Amino acid sequence: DAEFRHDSGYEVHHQK
Repeated sequence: DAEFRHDSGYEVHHQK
């Protein structure tokens, strides 16, 4: 769970 949230967070934080 946390891993996915963190990954998605980092990813989306960058690319937008």
